[PDB]
Amino acid sequence: GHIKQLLKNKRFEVIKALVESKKIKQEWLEDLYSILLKQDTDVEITQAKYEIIKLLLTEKKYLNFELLTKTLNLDQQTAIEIMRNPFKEVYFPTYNIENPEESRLNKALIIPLSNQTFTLNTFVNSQDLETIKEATNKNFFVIFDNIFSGKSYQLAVAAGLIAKEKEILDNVAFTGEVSSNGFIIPVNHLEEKKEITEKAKKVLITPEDIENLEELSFWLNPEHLPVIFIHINKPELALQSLKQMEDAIKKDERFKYFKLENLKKFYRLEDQDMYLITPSVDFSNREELIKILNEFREKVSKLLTLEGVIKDHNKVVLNISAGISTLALYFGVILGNRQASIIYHYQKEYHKVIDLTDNPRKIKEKKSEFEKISVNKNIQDPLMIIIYLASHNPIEKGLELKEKLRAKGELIIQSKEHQGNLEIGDWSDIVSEIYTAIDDNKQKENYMVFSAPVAIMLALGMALGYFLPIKVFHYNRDEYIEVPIKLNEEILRSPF
Repeated sequence: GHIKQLLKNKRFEVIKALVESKKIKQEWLEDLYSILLKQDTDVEITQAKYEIIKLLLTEKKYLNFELLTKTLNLDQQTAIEIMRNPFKEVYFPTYNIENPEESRLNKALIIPLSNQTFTLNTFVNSQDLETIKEATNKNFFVIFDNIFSGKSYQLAVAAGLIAKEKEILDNVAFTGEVSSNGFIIPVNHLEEKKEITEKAKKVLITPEDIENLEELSFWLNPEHLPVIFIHINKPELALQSLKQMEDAIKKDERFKYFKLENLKKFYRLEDQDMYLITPSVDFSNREELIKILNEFREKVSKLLTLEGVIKDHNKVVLNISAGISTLALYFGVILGNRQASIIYHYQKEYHKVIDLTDNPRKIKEKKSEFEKISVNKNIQDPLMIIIYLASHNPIEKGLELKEKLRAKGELIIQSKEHQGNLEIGDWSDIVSEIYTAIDDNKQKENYMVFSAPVAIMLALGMALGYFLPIKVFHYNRDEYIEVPIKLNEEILRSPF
């Protein structure tokens, strides 16, 4: 036949190019399958094998069990799994010291199997694949698109076996060896491999980033992937604050493997994707505020979708804090109360105060008897809401604003058996009781001032939503000024 004639003349490049054209007759298949058994004596044979396999897996009209079982001597079940199980392609760079011109970012094609591990590349040591099998507890088939020395591919192959989605493997390469117990073993020429990988517009993961497969699975197969959004006032504290948020996240046993640099590499985030800096906010300027809220919308949207790599949005945990309580209220309204999130209160460091990962409704759940707050009220239609949960006592200026606005009603909320600054702890019950007092007493029109930690007003905004007719007044050092965005405006509708 045609392939048989091309074979007798060892024109493997012509066979590969013809396979890449996907114009193959069925009478050619038997001779094409026989290529897979030939010795990998030169790179053109190995690359022909790779394209032949990739053709069979992507155009399954060429996938044939007779040839798989009769030519490759595969048992039936291994044959069946080759043609049904989805494959994963992973990238790994190699550096040749003698011939640096043949250094390359290579590919490994991996298919999970039940009870057999093998490769079609004759230059590969079988014991090196058994190590991957033991570390992952998974049998597999693997084939490579290049001839190379060493076993620095083991991390990439382990990644292809562990990753549930292929999207995370499109932009990330790996170098490193794997031990039988799943530990990542150092490799050489990390700097040359880094250049090779970035020339191909990918990011390289090395043994200096990942220590074992459990850590790798934390990023490739996340159950609760932590992302960060912090609002801050000073730009010179941006990077340091991200590190402090990283410190607080790592104190959680569920996130002991979290590293800022690994979140950035695996999910293609930069520092600015995780912060919002406002050096000075004029809360009387509507267009200036809308600009900030638009940036918050764009940043949180990227953090919760992550370019589609994450399929279930419930697997992402938003670790969030802010630096102005008035702004945090509007952030909370837009963020909504259906996202897995953890709210932190900053005081020398980031303190977890409200964990919404198990139940995002807990900041909205009403209780018959207030345990955390005291409520004094005289409910009339123009209702003034005053929240007193910090050292500054806003009640007097709030009642003076009430009389200036001709408001007839007042709802005064303050801490129960506590004075001034709230003790750091679980603040979810405080928020739910505030929400209960507002939801049970809200009127046709309402005004609201507040002296409360940033984390309290963030959660309160998430609880209230954009449903309530509340005009917010911001404390500008010495006086209350109306924020020119009503809490029920359509621009505050949560998109998440």
